[PDB]
Amino acid sequence: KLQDSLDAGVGNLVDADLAKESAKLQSLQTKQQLGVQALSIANQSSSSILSLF
Amino acid sequence: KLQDSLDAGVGNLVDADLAKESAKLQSLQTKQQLGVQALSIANQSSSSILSLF
Repeated sequence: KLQDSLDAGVGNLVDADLAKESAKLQSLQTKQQLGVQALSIANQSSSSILSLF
Repeated sequence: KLQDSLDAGVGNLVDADLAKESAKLQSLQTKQQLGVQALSIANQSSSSILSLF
């Protein structure tokens, strides 16, 4: 019983809760897609100058 | 007879009624699957934002 209690304590110390990761992962993939699109929009700033000349 | 009465009283104090557990177990299994499906539906809320960009 003491061995099982020590294993349960190690699991309480280190084990991740994957159910939270199931949402946070998809949120981060949506966030990286939005960040890539925002960087693609920011990259275009130099093109506006060409119209002026 | 006294020892038999004492053992019957201990059984009245601590023993479970397993016939009720036989229904509660199946109901809780169905409820657990339904909760897993509902949480899986809840995880997907971020995906709708990608359609707007």
